[PDB]
Amino acid sequence: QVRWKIIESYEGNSYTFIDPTQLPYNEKWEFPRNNLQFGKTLGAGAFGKVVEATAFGLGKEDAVLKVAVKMLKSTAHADEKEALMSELKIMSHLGQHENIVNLLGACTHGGPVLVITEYCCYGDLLNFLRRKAEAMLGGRPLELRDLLHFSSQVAQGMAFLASKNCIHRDVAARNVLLTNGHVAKIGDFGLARDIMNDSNYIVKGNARLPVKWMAPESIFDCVYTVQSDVWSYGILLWEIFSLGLNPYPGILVNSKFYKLVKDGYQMAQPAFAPKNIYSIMQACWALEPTHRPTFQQICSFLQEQAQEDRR
Ligand SMILES: Cc1cccc(CN(C)c2ncnc3[nH]c(-c4ccc(CO)cc4)cc23)c1
Repeated sequence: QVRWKIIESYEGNSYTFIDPTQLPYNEKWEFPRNNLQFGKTLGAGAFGKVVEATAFGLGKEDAVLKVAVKMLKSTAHADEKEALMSELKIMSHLGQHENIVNLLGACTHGGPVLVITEYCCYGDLLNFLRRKAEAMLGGRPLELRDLLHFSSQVAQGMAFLASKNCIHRDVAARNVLLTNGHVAKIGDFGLARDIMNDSNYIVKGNARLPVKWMAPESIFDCVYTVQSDVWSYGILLWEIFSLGLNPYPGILVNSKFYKLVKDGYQMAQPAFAPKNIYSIMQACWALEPTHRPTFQQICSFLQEQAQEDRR
């Protein structure tokens, strides 16, 4: 599936004390439903939708501020309701981070469940990159430092998720939002996503899966770990440094594609990727999951590349 999920892991430095999806919910997040006014839809899919809203008296500082609200369609089945409560429980457990779309509140009584999160004013990274690529063909252009920042910001978010044993399962430039200062943030964006009508999501029987982004062990063996997410981050880095090309350009998803990937096929270096950045992608794409870098290793290598650019 493409929802965030806490996994049980002791390998290395992580320690699972509790799975927050196993327990009911923390009523500290409750917020008055009548103190939201809804605006336009930011996105929608099969069972859910996200709308921008103003929240009146949210948090200790009693601020008025613009937020995003996630909710199910009235047509949603119980399993969809459960999945939303699960996401709320995970987000209540993770704690805040600058590169996550943070939870701010929920409304879980007196009507349908609303999940209130930070609002990101610049929209998705992929469309941002594609507009900056388009501009080159006919304001200010991107620089290497901007692409390094985006890469670092996402890797810091992912390093945070990894430290809490949270797997993402849909890492892709389309699932990165940009907020004030064009800082990147990640979140579980499944509800905003029209997955059933998106050709990037391939039928795999029960499921619709972002196969071009997925580790071989995820595709073949239904294994889903942090190191699976590392593979996907490599695909994302390719998207960033290509200014938003579609992965595996012109290659159809089918049996030849699965065999390519299993046999060690890797996308070519993007035009705007330095060799050192391509080396991150190649490492993320190690066929053996244990030979891939950790998100912390990625973060600390990217921080060196950033210093070099600054010099
Ligand atoms: C990844 C993705 C893609 C589409 C919709 C969403 C909705 N969500 C969860 C959001 N969650 C939080 N903040 C948000 N800000 C926006 C947003 C979308 C477009 C634009 C116009 O450029 C601006 C903002 C979507 C959003 C998320």
